[PDB]
Amino acid sequence: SANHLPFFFGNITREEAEDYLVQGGMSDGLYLLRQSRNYLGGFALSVAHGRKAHHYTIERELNGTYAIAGGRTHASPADLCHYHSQESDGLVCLLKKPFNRPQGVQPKTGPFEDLKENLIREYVKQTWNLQGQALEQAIISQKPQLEKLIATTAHEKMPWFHGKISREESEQIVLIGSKTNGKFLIRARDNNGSYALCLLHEGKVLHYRIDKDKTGKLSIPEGKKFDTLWQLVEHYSYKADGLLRVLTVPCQKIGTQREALPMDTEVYESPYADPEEIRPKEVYLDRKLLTLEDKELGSGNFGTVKKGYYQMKKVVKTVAVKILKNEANDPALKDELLAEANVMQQLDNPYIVRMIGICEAESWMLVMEMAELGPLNKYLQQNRHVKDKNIIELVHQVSMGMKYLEESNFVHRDLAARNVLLVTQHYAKISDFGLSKALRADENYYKAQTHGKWPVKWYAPECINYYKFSSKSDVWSFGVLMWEAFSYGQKPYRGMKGSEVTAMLEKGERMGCPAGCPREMYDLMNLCWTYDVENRPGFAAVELRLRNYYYDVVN
Ligand SMILES: Nc1ncnc2c1ncn2[C@@H]1O[C@H](COP(=O)(O)OP(=O)(O)NP(=O)(O)O)[C@@H](O)[C@H]1O
Ligand SMILES: [Mg+2]
Repeated sequence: SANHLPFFFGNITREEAEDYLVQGGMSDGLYLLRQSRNYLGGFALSVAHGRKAHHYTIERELNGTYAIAGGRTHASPADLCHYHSQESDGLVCLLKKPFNRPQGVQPKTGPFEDLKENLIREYVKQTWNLQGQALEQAIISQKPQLEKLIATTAHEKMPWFHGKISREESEQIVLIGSKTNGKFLIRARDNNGSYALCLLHEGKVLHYRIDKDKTGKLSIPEGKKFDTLWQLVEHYSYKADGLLRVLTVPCQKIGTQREALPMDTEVYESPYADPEEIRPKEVYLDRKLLTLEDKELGSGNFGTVKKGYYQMKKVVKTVAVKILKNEANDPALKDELLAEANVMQQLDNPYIVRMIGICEAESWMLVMEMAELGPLNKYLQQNRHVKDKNIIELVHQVSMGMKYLEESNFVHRDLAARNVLLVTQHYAKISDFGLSKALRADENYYKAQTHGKWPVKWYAPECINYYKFSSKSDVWSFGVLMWEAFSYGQKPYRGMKGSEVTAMLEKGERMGCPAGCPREMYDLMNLCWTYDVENRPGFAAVELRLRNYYYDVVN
């Protein structure tokens, strides 16, 4: 633990950390330690330097040691802080003075904080009935939004809320069993916003009154005003204030739309998630069950896309249909195309455009999930109001879908913003994975310009030079895609030619940091753009680095 450290704050936010740093003066080398906001038992170090706050993720190693950016192992957070007081390996400056928790501030750790993870998990399971991987993938992407949502549930279902019990009943419930200091319950004093907070202190029960303001706010006599019992308990679990002590363990109760959340959409789960829905016996879909609309959604190098409708046993599924060119009809391409289509149909993840099946009719047809808001680059160019935090959320879902493709030994080959489609403004899906290989794309597609875009601008050096496509080269493309996202749909390597791009990269030169792009996101782009394939991270490391930054900045 880090609880004994007087400059350790527990699970506070990044902005609360920064507010403490300003409270302490903002002198260079002023620092504090806190908990990583990821349920991974890690830490975060917040440092003042040049009127700015610098945040670093401290991860727990398998052996129980600690390290920053896969670097030097340290025995404990205290040992890590001791080390960085004399040498800064990658840190902005050395650590000179700790900012101790102000008088009256305890670490934001404890039972209330501990319940959050199980509460979010339970909330997903009962709101969306998700299980296994669909459930895990929902929590990973949506943890910040889910944390906000559990804070709005009715206090009546909370373990520390005992309802209409009497003062004598509450006295007896708080006293029973081990007399842990801070053991508490909240009970209703009446139906009109009147409550009692019962707290255990040195074997005695303290009965505090919580009253509702004319303003609808809840507080104890002369104490801070809160909107909910959730906020009240959260604050009192680390700031004693009026109370003789912080709240600790709840007493056991007697007994024992273009803004929708990804899981609020039909496409989040596979159509065949319903056991009543019977999955086709192969990659082949029945042309008789498919109806296409006349108007095109768009087109590209490999074909034209239309909106369609696929008749299933218990519903009409809206689909997007890519009709391959005449070139795809060549008997020489058939086996490779069917082989890749089988592998594409195996992929099941919320953050990919699932390939439902194929139709060999008037032309070859790829039946896919609909992502109606269209491509990421065009959307951002048309909606510059989209916040940096919303962009982090979308690129993080892309990193999740890419980790899944990598785990599945699937190489995308054309990972770019044009191939990231939006279901909602908070829900991105990777499209056209492995299409260029399935269709045996020509040298003129890779080297030259097609539809106003230069595909080589997304290729790792070993792809252009040695034609070696791998999950590591997809990592490179992800860095270019991150740059596109942060540039609100701008084209990469402005006005350059493939020859000019290749030679620039050989020199170790890279694209610049987009306006308003965080330093840590530009550092991630630079890591993806590692020339050497062996030193370049895989998607597991990219997703975790992105996840950690996302959880630290969003709410
Ligand atoms: N599953 C889908 N759902 C909704 N719209 C889609 C889907 N797939 C493709 N589209 C639309 O069709 C447009 C063109 O798609 P596409 O044929 O893949 O070209 P591209 O990816 O922009 N360039 P290219 O590398 O040549 O394929 C996209 O920009 C979307 O508007
Ligand atoms: Mg595409």
